[PDB]
Amino acid sequence: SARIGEVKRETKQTNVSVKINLDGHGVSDSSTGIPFLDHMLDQLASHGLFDVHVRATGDTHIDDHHTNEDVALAIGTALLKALGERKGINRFGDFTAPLDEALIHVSLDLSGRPYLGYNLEIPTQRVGTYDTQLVEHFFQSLVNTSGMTLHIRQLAGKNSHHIIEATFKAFARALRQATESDPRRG
Amino acid sequence: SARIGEVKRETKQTNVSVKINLDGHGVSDSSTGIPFLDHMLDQLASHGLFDVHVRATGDTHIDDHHTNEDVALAIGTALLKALGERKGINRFGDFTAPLDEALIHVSLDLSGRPYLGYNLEIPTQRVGTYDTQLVEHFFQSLVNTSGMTLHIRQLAGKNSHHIIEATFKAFARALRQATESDPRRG
Amino acid sequence: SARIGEVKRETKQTNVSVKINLDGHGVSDSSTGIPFLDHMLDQLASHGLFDVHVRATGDTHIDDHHTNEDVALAIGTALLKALGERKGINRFGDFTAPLDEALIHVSLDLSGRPYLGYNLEIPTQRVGTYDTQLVEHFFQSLVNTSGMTLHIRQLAGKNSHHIIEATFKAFARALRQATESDPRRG
Amino acid sequence: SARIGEVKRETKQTNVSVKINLDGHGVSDSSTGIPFLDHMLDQLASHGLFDVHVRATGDTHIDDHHTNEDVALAIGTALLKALGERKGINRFGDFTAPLDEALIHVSLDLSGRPYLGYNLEIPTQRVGTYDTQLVEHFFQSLVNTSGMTLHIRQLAGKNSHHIIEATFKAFARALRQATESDPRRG
Amino acid sequence: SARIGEVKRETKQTNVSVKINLDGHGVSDSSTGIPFLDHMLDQLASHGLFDVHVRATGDTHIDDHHTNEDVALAIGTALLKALGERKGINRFGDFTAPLDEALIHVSLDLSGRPYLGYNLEIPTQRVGTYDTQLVEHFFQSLVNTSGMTLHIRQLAGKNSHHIIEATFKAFARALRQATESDPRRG
Amino acid sequence: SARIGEVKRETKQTNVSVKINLDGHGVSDSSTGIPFLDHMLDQLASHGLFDVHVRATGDTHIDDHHTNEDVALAIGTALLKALGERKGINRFGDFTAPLDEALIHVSLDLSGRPYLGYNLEIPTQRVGTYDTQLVEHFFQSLVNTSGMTLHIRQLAGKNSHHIIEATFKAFARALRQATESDPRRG
Ligand SMILES: O=P(O)(O)OC[C@H](O)[C@@H](O)c1cnc[nH]1
Ligand SMILES: O=P(O)(O)OC[C@H](O)[C@@H](O)c1cnc[nH]1
Ligand SMILES: O=P(O)(O)OC[C@H](O)[C@@H](O)c1cnc[nH]1
Ligand SMILES: O=P(O)(O)OC[C@H](O)[C@@H](O)c1cnc[nH]1
Ligand SMILES: O=P(O)(O)OC[C@H](O)[C@@H](O)c1cnc[nH]1
Ligand SMILES: O=P(O)(O)OC[C@H](O)[C@@H](O)c1cnc[nH]1
Ligand SMILES: [Mn+2]
Ligand SMILES: [Mn+2]
Ligand SMILES: [Mn+2]
Ligand SMILES: [Mn+2]
Ligand SMILES: [Mn+2]
Ligand SMILES: [Mn+2]
Ligand SMILES: [Mn+2]
Ligand SMILES: [Mn+2]
Ligand SMILES: [Mn+2]
Ligand SMILES: [Mn+2]
Ligand SMILES: [Mn+2]
Ligand SMILES: [Mn+2]
Repeated sequence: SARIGEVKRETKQTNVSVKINLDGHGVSDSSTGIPFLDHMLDQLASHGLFDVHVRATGDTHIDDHHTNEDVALAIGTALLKALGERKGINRFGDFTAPLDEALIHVSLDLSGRPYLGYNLEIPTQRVGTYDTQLVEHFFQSLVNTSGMTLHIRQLAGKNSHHIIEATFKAFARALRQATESDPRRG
Repeated sequence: SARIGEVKRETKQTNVSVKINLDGHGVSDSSTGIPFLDHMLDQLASHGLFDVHVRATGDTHIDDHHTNEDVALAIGTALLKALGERKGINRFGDFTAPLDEALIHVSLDLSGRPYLGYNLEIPTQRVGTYDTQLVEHFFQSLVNTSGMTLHIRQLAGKNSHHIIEATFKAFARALRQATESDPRRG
Repeated sequence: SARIGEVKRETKQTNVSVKINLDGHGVSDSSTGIPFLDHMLDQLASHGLFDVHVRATGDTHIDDHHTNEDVALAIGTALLKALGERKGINRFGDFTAPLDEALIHVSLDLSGRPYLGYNLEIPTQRVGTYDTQLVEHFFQSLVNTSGMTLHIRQLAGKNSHHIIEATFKAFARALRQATESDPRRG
Repeated sequence: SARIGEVKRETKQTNVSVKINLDGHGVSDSSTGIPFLDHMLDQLASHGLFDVHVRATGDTHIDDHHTNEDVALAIGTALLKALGERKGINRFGDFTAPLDEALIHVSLDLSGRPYLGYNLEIPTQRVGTYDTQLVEHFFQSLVNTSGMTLHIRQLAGKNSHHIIEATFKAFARALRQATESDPRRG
Repeated sequence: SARIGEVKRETKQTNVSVKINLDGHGVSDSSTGIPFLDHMLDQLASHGLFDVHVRATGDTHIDDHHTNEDVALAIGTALLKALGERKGINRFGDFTAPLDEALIHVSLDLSGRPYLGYNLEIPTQRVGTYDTQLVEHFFQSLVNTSGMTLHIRQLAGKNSHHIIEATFKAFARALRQATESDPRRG
Repeated sequence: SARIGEVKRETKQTNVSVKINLDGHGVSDSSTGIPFLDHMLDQLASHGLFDVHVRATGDTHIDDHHTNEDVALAIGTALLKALGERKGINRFGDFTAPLDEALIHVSLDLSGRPYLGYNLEIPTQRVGTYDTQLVEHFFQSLVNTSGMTLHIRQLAGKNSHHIIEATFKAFARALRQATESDPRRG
C-alpha cells in the first residue's frame, strides 16, 4: 500500500500536523498560516504527485520564522517515516525546471546524511508578506530531519516569485524521481 | 535578598514600566507593543536567568523607534538600580553564542562608563514588522543609562532573526556572568 | 499682527488645508493621514516656533505620494502668503542640528527662486509605513511653491528616523532665523 | 540668579573640584596639573563667557589620563547640575571657529542623550607635555556625564595646538549659544 | 548516576563500538585503526573529562574515510543518548585554546539542530598517515548525529598537528562546559 | 596553603625582587621605577586576585628597557615557582576584556613551552614616560621564564592607555582562571 508518513508536534511557539503520501495523486491540502508557503506546498504536491496535508499555527506576530522552520522540520520527518526501509527506490533525483526566466537545478539523494548546497540569490526581501530568507531555512530544516543530500542551483532568474516557485517545481520533480520505484531494484 | 530594579517613565510619546531581578529564575513577562522585541526580552530572561517584567505602550503609529528607545533606556536604568553598590560581583562578562549559522561574541564590563562597540550587519530591513536598525539603538540606549561598556561582534551569520537572537543570547549570558557573585570577592 | 498664511486645495486625489503662523509659539496641529509626516510637521512647529495647522486626506490606498506632495505644495504656498511683502526680515537662515549620530546642515534663502540642493542618503526604504523617497519630494514641492533656495547636507547619520528628523530640526531652525525680523532692517 | 553647578569628587587616583557659572563673565580659574588643559579651560571660559573654576590633582606620574578623564567627567556633571530644569534655553548650538589655518565646526544639543561624533586628526603626539589622544577622551567623558549630543568636525588645520584650541573656541561658542535663553521660549 | 551513551554499529565497511560518560574522569580508551584519530580522541577525554571508549575496524585499505566517518557518526549518537532529556545543563559552551602557535576558538550549543561552521586551513595533506581533510568530516558527521550547533574558528596556527590538536582541546573544553550542570537550572 | 613564588635577582644593570601569591586577595604592592608598569602590575593584582609584591631599581637613565625586561623575567620565574607541581589546576585560561573602546582577547596555557602570539597595534610611542614597545617585551620575557603559551589579540582600541590596560585586565583574568583549581581534577 501507499507510503504515508504523519507527524504531529506542539511546542510553546507552534503547532504542526503533516501527512504525506509518497504514492499520491497531487492532493494539495496545506494551511500553515503563511500563504506563500501554502502556495509552495501546493507546488510540491502538484509537481511531485505527493499528497500533502499540512496544518500549522504559530507565533506569526513575531515573524514567520518559527512556523516556517517547524513546518519544514515536520515535513522532513514525515518524509523519513514514509520512506520506511527505503527498499527498491531510485534514491537519487535530478531535475532542472523553469518558470519563465527562472531556471533552477535540483539534485538530491535520499542518503541518510543531511546536507544542503544552496546558491539562490533572491533579489527582493518580501514576496507578499513572505520573508525570502525563509526559503533557504525551509530547505535546510527539511534536509536536517529527513537526512537528505540536497543541492539547489540557480541557473537563471530575476523575479523572486518565479525563482522560488521554480525551485519548488524542480525539487518536487527530483523528489518524485528519488522516491519512485526503480524497476530493476525489485 | 534578590537585587531588583524598577523604573516607571511616562512621556508624551511612550509609557514604560520595567522590573528586573538580577537573581532571577528566567521569568519572562514582557509586552512592549513590539512583538519581536518581546521575543528578544524573553531571550534575555531565559538565557540570562533574569526575571524580566516589561510593559510599554507608545506611538507605534509613527514607527517602533520611540517605544524601542524608551524601553531600552528604562531597562538600563533598572539594571543600574538593581546593581546597587556593585560589591562582590564578577563585573565583567564574556560569551560567544550561536544560533545555527549565526555566531555573536559579546564582551561587557559594568564599568560606569557608557560605550557601545557594535558591528552587526543585519542583511534585511525587517524581521516581521521590526525595523532591524532598532537593534543597535536598543543596545546603545541601554548602555547609556546603565553605564555599561559593551562590545558586540558578529563572527558569522546570514539569517537576520538568527543574528539578532544570537546577539541577545550572548548578551544575556555575558550579563549573567557580570552580575553574578565572584566567589573570591565576598 | 502675526503673519498667517492659509491654503485650501481639493483635487480628485487629495484634500489639504494648511494654516501657518510665522510668529507662533510652536503649536503643533497636523493630521495628514501619514503619521511619520505628522511627526515631522510637529518638529517643524516645535523647533521653528511656527504654529502649524494641517489637515489632509487622500489616496493613501495607492501610496502616500500624492498626499505627501500636495501637503508640501500647500505648505510652500502658505509660507509664501504669510511672508507677505517680506520687508525687514533676515531672509537667510543657516543651521546645523544633530539627532544623536545624525547631523544635518540646512541653509536657505527666501529668495523667490526655487532651488533644492539635497544629498541625504537614507539607508532604509521605510520608516514605519513612510516611504523614505518622500522626504526629498516633500522639500522639493515645498521649495517649488514657496520660491525658496534650500540646501540640505547630510554631514553624518545612520538611523533613518534620526537622519530625517534632524533634517526637520535644522530646517525649522534655519526657517525661523530667515523669517524673523532683522533688528537693523526696520 | 546665575546657573551654577558644583562637583567635588575624590578617588584613589584623582581629586577634582569644579564650579561653573553658565551666566558668567569669562572668569578663568583652572588648575588641573595639566598645563595645556588649563589653557583649553581658559579658552572655554573666555570664548563661552562661562565662569570656570577647576582644581585637580592626580596621578600624573603614570600619565595625564586619569586626571584628564576625571576633570572632564566632573565638568560634564557640573554642566548638568547648572542647567537645572533646562527651561527656556536655546538647547542647540552651532559654530565654526578658526585659529589661523585650523577651522573646526562644533554642533551640539543639550539633549539628555550622550553622543560624541569626532573626526579630529591631530598630527603630532604631544603638545607640550599633553598627549593629544586626551582631547577626544576629554570630550567623550564630558558628553557622557552631561548627556550632550556633540559633533566635532575638523574642516582644516595643520598645527596641533591650533587644531585643539580652535576646537575649544568653537565648542565654547556653541555651548554659550545652547545654554543662553531663547527670547521666544520664556 | 553518570550519563553514559553506548552505540554499536556494523556495516559492510566498518564496525564501530562507542561508550561515552559525560560525567567521567578523562579515561581514554580509543582504538579506531587510525592512530592520529586515537590521539585526538585521547585529547577529547583528557581535556573534556569524558570517559571515551571507542573500538573500530574498517576498510582502511581503501582509505581512512569510511572508518573516520562511522566513528564520528557513532560518537554523535552516543553523545545524544548520554544527554538524555538534557535537563539542567549549561547547554552552551565557548572556549579558545592554544597549542603553541595554534589558537582555535570553539563555540557550541546542544540545540538539537545540526550545523557546522568551520574555517580551519590545515597547510599539509597528511599528519602521519592521517588525511587532513578528515578533520572537517569528523566534526560534520558528529554534528549530524548529535544535533549540535558547532563553530570552529582558526585564529592562528601553522603546524598541522598543532592546529588539529588545539581544535580538539577547545572542542573538548567547550563540550565539557555545555554538558555540565548549570547550578541555577536544578 | 597559599602558592607563593619569590625571586631575587641582581645584575650590573638592575635589581629585582618579586613575590607572587597565586591564591591572593589582589594585594597590590609594586614599585619598579616605571610608574606606568606599576599601574599595570596593580591591574594584574586587582583583576587576577594575585598578591603582587615587586621592587625594582635599574638603569632608567639609559631607558626603561632593562628594568622592564628584568622585572618581567623575574615575574615569570616567580609564577613558575608558585605553580609548583601544577596538579589539579585548570591550566588553560581564556578571557576578553574591554576598557571603553579597547577590547583585548587573551588565551593562555600553562604548558611548559614558551610562546607569545601578539598583535597589539599601540598608536602612540609614549604613555606618560613609558615606551609602548615595552609592552610586547614584558609579555615575551614573562612567557620565556614561566614557560607559558600566551596569545594576545587586539579586537578593538584607539587610546594607547586603554589598549595596554585592557590587555592586563584580560591577561590577569585568564591567568586567574588557569591557576585556579579545577573542581573535577582534585
Ligand atoms: O506550473 P504550474 O502548472 O503549477 O502553474 C504555476 C502558475 O502559473 C503560478 O503559480 C505562477 C506563474 N507565475 C508565478 N506563479
Ligand atoms: O535557544 P532557545 O532555547 O531560547 O530556543 C530558541 C528557539 O529555537 C527560537 O527562538 C528560534 C530558532 N530559530 C529562530 N528562532
Ligand atoms: O528634539 P526634540 O525635543 O523634539 O525631541 C525629539 C524626540 O527625542 C524624538 O522625536 C526622537 C528621538 N529619537 C528619534 N526620535
Ligand atoms: O582667541 P584668543 O583671543 O583666545 O587668543 C588666543 C591666543 O592667540 C593663543 O591662545 C594662541 C595663538 N596660537 C596658538 N595659541
Ligand atoms: O595538552 P596536553 O597536556 O594534552 O599535552 C599535549 C602534548 O604536548 C602533545 O599531544 C603535543 C605537543 N605538540 C604536539 N602534540
Ligand atoms: O577596571 P578598574 O576597576 O581597574 O578601573 C580602571 C580605571 O578606570 C583606570 O585604570 C583607567 C580608566 N581609563 C584609563 N585608566
Ligand atoms: Mn531558525
Ligand atoms: Mn505562483
Ligand atoms: Mn532615537
Ligand atoms: Mn526566535
Ligand atoms: Mn510626484
Ligand atoms: Mn522621533
Ligand atoms: Mn580612560
Ligand atoms: Mn594657545
Ligand atoms: Mn563521506
Ligand atoms: Mn600531539
Ligand atoms: Mn631586551
Ligand atoms: Mn589606567
